[PDB]
Amino acid sequence: EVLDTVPLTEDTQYKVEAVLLPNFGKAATTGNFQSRGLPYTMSDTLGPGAALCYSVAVINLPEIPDAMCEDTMIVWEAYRLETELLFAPQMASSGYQRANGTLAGIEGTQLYFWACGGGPLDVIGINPDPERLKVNEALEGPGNSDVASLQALRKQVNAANFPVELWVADPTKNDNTRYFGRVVGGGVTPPVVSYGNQSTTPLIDENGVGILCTFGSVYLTSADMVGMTGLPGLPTLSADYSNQRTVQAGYGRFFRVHCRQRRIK
Amino acid sequence: VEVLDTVPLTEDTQYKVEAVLLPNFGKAATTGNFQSRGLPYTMSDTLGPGAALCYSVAVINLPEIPDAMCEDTMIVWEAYRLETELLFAPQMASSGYQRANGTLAGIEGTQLYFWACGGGPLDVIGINPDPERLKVNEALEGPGNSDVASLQALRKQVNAANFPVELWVADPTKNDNTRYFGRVVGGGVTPPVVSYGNQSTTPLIDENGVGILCTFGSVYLTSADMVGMTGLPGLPTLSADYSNQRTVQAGYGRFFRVHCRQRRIK
Amino acid sequence: EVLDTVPLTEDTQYKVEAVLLPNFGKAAFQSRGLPYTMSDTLGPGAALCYSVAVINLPEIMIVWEAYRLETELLFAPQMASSGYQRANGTLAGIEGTQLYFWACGGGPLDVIGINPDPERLKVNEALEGPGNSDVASLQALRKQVNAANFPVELWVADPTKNDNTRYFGRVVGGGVTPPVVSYGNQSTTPLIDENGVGILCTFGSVYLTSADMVGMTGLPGLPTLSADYSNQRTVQAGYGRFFRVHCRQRRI
Amino acid sequence: EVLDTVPLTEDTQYKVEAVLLPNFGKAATTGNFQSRGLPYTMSDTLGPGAALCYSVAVINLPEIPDAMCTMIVWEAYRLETELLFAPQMASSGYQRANGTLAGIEGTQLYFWACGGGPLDVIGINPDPERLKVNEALEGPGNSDVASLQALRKQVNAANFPVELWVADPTKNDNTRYFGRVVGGGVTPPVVSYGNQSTTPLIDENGVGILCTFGSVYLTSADMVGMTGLPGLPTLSADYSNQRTVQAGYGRFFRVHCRQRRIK
Amino acid sequence: EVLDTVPLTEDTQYKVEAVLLPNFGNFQSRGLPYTMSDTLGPGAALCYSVAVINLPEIVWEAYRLETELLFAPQMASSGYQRANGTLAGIEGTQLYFWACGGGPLDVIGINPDPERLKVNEALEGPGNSDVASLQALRKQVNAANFPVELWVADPTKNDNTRYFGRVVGGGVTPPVVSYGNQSTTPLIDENGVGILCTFGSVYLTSADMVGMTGLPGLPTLSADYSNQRTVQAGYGRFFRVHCRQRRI
Repeated sequence: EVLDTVPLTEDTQYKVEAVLLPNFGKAATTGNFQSRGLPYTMSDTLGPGAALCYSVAVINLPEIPDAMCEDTMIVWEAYRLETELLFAPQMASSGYQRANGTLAGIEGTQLYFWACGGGPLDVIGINPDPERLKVNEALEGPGNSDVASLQALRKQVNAANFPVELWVADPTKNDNTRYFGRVVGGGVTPPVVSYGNQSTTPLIDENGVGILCTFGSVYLTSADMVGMTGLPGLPTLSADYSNQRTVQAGYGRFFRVHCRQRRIK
Repeated sequence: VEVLDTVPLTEDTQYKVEAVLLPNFGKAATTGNFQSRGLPYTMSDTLGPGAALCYSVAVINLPEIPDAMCEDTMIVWEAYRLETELLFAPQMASSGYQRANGTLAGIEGTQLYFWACGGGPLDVIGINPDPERLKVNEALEGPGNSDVASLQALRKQVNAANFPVELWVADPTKNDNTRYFGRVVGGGVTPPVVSYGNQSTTPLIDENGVGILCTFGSVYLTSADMVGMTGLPGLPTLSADYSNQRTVQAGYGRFFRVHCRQRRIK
Repeated sequence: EVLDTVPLTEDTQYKVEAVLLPNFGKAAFQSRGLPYTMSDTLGPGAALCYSVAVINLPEIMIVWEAYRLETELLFAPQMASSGYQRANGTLAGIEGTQLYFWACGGGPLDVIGINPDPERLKVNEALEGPGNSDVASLQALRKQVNAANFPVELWVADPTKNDNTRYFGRVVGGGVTPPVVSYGNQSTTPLIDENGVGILCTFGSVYLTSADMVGMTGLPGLPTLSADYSNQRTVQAGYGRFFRVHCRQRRI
Repeated sequence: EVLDTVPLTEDTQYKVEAVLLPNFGKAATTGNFQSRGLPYTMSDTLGPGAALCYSVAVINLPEIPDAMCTMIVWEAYRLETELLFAPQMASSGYQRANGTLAGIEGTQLYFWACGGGPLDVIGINPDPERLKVNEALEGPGNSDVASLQALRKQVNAANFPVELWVADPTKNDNTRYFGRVVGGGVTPPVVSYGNQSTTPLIDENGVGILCTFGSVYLTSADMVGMTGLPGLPTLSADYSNQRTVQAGYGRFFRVHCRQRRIK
Repeated sequence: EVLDTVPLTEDTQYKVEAVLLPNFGNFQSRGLPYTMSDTLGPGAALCYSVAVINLPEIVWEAYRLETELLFAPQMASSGYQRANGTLAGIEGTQLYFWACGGGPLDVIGINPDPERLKVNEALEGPGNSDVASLQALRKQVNAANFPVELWVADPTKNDNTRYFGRVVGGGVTPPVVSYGNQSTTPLIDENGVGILCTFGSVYLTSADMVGMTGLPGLPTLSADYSNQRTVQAGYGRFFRVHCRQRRI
C-alpha cells in the first residue's frame, strides 16, 4: 500500500553515483575487473575469465529518522536515473584484418543491459543447448532447460559469477526493479554505442511510483558486451588467430540514481 | 454487439494475468514440442516437423464474473493493455565458429517476431510461397495451394501447436477481436537485434476506447520468435560441409502481462 | 470548391476493405515472377507491375470522402522456399532491391515514365513503355496507372500531379540487401490535407494502387547466389496488400 | 528589421513548384541533365560528365504592387520536397560472384536547400596533393579543412561538384539546407518519398526565407550510389571502368510563400 | 548558488560562432598513415579539437547551441577496391563527439590493453587502467594532444559541461553523416540552468572520425596497401553558442 511522497526538502532527497566496472567473473565473492577477458576460445565451453558476467553494486542509503509512525513507514524511492556507457573507438588496440587490408576494430555479438531495483535482479537460467554447451563450474550453471518454463532454474544476481550468456532477467518477477537489455547477434556485426550527460530515464510506474528501497539499499546491475577483438598489432579475423579472439566490454557503466522519500502502509 | 460503459474500477473489477509462451517446433497438433532450437532444418525443399518453427499458443482462463447477465446485457473482461517481452541471451560458444573470419559465428539469418492477443484464436491465411516446389510434412498444418492472399486462399484459426510460421500469415480481413504485430527480416546472414525490458507497454484499445472483449472467459495469446539460425557449440559453421547442422534459433520464451477491466455489452 | 462534411450518421459513413494481389503483368496474380534473368531486357511475367483496384462505393453534389486508411503487407519468413548458399553453408533467404508503395485516390495514379538507361535497357512490347527520358523533365512521358502492365522499374509517382491521391514509397537498393517487413492491425494513416479534406471520390469509386517487391529468391531446396543458378533468380513480391478505407460524405 | 506578415488573402499568398534535374555539369552556363554520368573511373581525377554537381533553380516571384512605404517581400515559410526514383534491377548489371543482380550501391549524398540567394559553399579538397579536378569544374583550391582560408563561393552555376563543395554554416543566413552523406563502396541506398510530408522553413522568431531579390533559389543533389551497365557484369575488377554514378531522376519542390513587411 | 536571469535586452544576450578544425596533434582532415602496428603515433591518431572563445566583459550563461559536421562524399579521393570492382569510399570505426562547457572537458584515461597497446610520448598517455575505476587517470582536455582512442568524457565530473558522443566499431562499417542549419540543441538542466561561463569564456571540444581511407586513384582494402590506410576526419565542426546573463 503506497501513500504520498514526503514533501521535498534538502533532507528528503538523496542522489548517489556509481561506476560499475566490467566483470569477467572467476569467483562468487570477488569480481575480476577488466574490460577485455581471457581469449574466449572456439570451444564448446564457457571459461572463467573469458565469459562476461553481470556487474553488480549494492549502495546503502541513509537512515531516515522517525521512519515508522502509526501504521506507516517512510522509505527511499528511486524515481529517476541517468546511465551512460564509458567507451572509446578501438583502432590500434584491436588488431588488423589482412583480407580487407585494414584495422579489424570491434565486431560481433553484443549485449547492453542495465537494471536498478530494491533487491538483487531476478534471473532465469537457460542453457541454449543443454546437450552440448558446457559451463566451467566456477560460473553459475544455468541447469538443463533451454526454455523459460516454470521448471527453469531461477536465482538472483547477488554474486560476481553469473554469465550473461546463461542468465536472463526474469519478467515474471523483478516487480521492484526496472531493467532494459539489447542483444545483437552475428560474428562480424558492427557495434554502435552512444553516450552523453543530458539523457535521463524515469523509473516510475503507471501510478507514479518508483523503486521502493524497503531493504535500505539500491541495487544496480549491468552488462555491456561491445563485441570481440583481436590483440594490438597482430592479425585477427582469420583462422590462425581465432585462439586470440577476446570479448570486449565497456570500460564501465555510470549510474546516477535520484531518490525521494515515500510513505507506505 | 453494442459496447456500453466500463464498470467502475475497483479491486474486483480489474485483473491482470501473466504467461510465458514457450517455443514450439510442432510435431503434432495437441502436444507442443517446447525447445528453443529445432532439429537441423536441412537444405532441402521440405519443411519437417521438429525443424520448422510453429506458432506458440496459450489460452488463459480469466476469473468468473458473478451476476454478469441482465436481460440483453452482460459484463465481460476487457483486455485494454499488455506488456510483452522476448527472453533471449547473446549466443557465443553456443553457436559455433566460422573459419573464414576466424571468429564466433553467432546467430544470423531470417527472422520473425510476432505476437497476438485476442478473445479467441488468431485468424490466419495459408500461403505456400511456391505451391509446385515447396513441400510440407503431413504432421504440419498444410496451407493449401495459393501463393497469394486471395479470397480463395485457405483460412484457419491457430488452435493447435503445428502451424508453421513459414506457411500461415495473420489475416487482416478478420481478427476483429485480436490485436497483432509482426516483423520479418530476410537474408541468410542478417544479424538479429532483440530488445527487452519491463517498462514498455502496448495499448489494445481501438479508436472508440474498446479493448479485446474476452467474451468466452479466456484470453488467447499467440507468438512466434525466430531469431535466426545457428550452428552447434564448439564446431565449424557457415561453410558448405556443415550446412546439414544449421538449426533454427528461437526465443527462449515470450512473456505477456495482460491487463483487464470489466465492460458491459448489449 | 469543397464545402462542409455531411453530418455523421450510419448512412453517411462507409468503409471498405480490399486485398490487392501481386501482379507480374503480361498485358493491359502470382507472388513470384518468372525468372528475371541477368540480361538487359525486362520481360512480361518477370517484372513486377503495379497492382490496381477500383472499388465501387455506394450511390448517394455530395461525394464520398476517404479520410483515413489502414494498410498492411502480407508476408511470411522465407526459409526452405528460397534455397541455400553454399559459400556460407546456410539458407539464402530473400535479399536484394526492394520497393514498398501504396496509393489511395479518387482516380488512377499519375506517373512519370523513366528509362534509367535509354540506350541500353530494353523493355518487352507487352509492358507499358516509359519513353526515352532518364530524367523527370517536362518531356518525360506522363500516364495514369489504369491497367495491369505498368512496371515499377519504369514508372514513378508524379509529384506535380496526384492532387487527389495520397501515396508513399520506399526503395532499397543493392543485390544482397536484407529486407525488413512489418505488419499489424493497429496502425492507421490519415488522408486529410492542411484544410481537413481527404480524397474526394468524384467518380463514385476509390482507386487503390500498390507494389511490394521484397527482393529476389532462388527456388526451394536448391543452390542459389552463385553464377550457375543466376538464370533461376526470381522476384519475390508480397502475398498481398490489405487496405481498409474509411469514407464520409462531403458536399462539393 | 522583420515586422508583421501581411494579412492573408488570395493575393498575399503564392506557391510554386519545380523539378530540379540531375546535373553532371560539363560547363558553367548550361547543365548536363542526365541521371547517370559518364564512367567515373578508378582514377585520381574527377572527370567532367562523371562527377555529380549541384542542381540549381532560380524561380522569379510575382511583383507585389505598392510594395514600398518599410517594404513588402515574399517570405517562403514551408516547402515540400521529394526525390523521384525507381528500383534499379535489369538496369544495373549483375554480380557474377553472387549470381544475382548488382543493384545500386555505394557512397551517397542527399541534399536540398532553399534560400533568398545562391547557396554559400566552402571549397575543400580532401587530399590537395593527390586528388585532381578537371578544369571545366569549379576547383576548390588547396585547403583540406574548413578554415577561414578555405575558398568560399556561391553555387551560381552548373559545374560545382558535390565531392568538393560543402554548404557553409558560417553563412547561409537566408537559406535553409539539409544534407546526408553515406560512405562505403557497397552500401545499400534507402530512398523514401510521398506526397504527405512537409518541411517548415521558419526560424526561432517565426520568420522564413525572405526573398528580397524577387526570386527563390533552390539547390539540390541526390547521388543514390553507383551502378554498372544493363546486362553486363559489375562489382568485379574487370568491369570497374564502367562503374557510373547513379543520381535521382529529379527532385520535386513545392514552395509556399506569403507576404512579410520589413524595415 | 544560481539566482535569476538578467532581463533580456540587446546588451544581455550574445552569440558566437566557431569552426573547430580536425587535429592529429596541427590541422588536417586526413592523418599520416595510421599503420597496422601496436602503437599510436603523433599525426596518425585523431586527438580532440578544442577552442576557448572569450566572451564580452553576473556571468554569461550558454543555454542553446547549434553544431554541424562539415563533410562531403568521398569518391575518387578514397581509392578503389579490386575485390568489388568499385570505389572503396570511407569505412571503418567512427567517433562523433561534441562538448560545450564553462571550463575544459573532464576526461578519464583508459588504455584498452595496458600490456600491449603503446602510446608515443608526444601524446597524452592515459596511464595503466583498462577500466573506469577511481584509480583511472583523470585529466582535463586543455591541450591539442589528447588521443580520442585513449580519453573518454568523465560522467562523474563535467557538472558545467554538456557533451554527446557516438562510437561505431568494425573495420568496414559505412559511415552516415547528416548536417543542416535548422537543428538546435538546448543546454539547460532540469532547473532551467545552462552552462555558466564563470571564466568569461566558453569552452568547445569536438572529435569527428568518419572512418578510414585509401589514397586517391590507388588500390586499398587489400593487404599490400594496409600501410597507406589513413584516418578520415570531418572537415570541421561548426558551433553557434547562444548566451544570456545570469546572476550567480
